[PDB]
Amino acid sequence: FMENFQKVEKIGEGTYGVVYKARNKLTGEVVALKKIRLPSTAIREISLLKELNHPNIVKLLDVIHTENKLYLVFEFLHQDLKKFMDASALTGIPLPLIKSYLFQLLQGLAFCHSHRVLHRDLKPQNLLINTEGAIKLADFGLARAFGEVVTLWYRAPEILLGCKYYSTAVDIWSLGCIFAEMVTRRALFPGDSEIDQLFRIFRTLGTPDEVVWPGVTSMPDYKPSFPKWARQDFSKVVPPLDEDGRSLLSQMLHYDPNKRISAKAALAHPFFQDVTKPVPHLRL
Ligand SMILES: Nc1nc(I)c2[nH]cnc2n1
Repeated sequence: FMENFQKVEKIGEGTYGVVYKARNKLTGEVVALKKIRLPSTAIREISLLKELNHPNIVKLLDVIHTENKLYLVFEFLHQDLKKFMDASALTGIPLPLIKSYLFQLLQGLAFCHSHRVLHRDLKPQNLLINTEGAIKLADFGLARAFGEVVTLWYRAPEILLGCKYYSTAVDIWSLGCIFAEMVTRRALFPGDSEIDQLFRIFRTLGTPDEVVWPGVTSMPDYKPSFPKWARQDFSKVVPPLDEDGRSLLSQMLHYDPNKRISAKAALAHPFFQDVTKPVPHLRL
């Protein structure tokens, strides 16, 4: 039971608490209702995100603070990208659709980053799709406002090396990992711990050094004793992605966050010359 919603049903466990599909009692509308598992600072800052509207961002409809509980109300979409890539594993997602989704996601990130809002925890479970061929990012801005098993697979290397500063580049990294996973039908870096995560990145991209990443050796959790692995070609990592897609991915996965392509620059990349917006085959 809820005093403002009916037919409340559990969708999943999210980063912050249970996620429900719910019907607004007044309007009849179906929404995603997120219970935040337990602060005044967070309420004003998340409430600012109610203004932050774009076709490729999941709309934060409301912030409800009642009975000393906090709920976030979002626009409901029928599938996430995790489920869609599982459902598409035999065939793969068609390349035009991968390109459409990556393009759209970059437009959402470019919008949020232009408004000084980061995600910091992008993952297939917070990328949501609809029947019309759109993809939208959920939960932008929540990590900065708020502070089972956490997925590390999309975490940028500076975060894993204990940098307590964030930048836009953390989201480009995450999205490049997602881009690779859509193409290969395998997670790029499926670490089960922070050091396994780090070392999976190093064994693909090479152990970073002061040449490719000035400042890295002074990172808080950098250890001079890290093994020194050589870097692999993207040609072996993401076949059969073409030269253009491999060049763009390379730029999204630079070690130094400052060298990583911006979302705005990535939209101009030659990979998107032939972008279209296809219809997905969604089984709901
Ligand atoms: N179905 C679904 N799941 C989640 I996680 C969502 N977050 C925002 N809208 C959502 N819709």
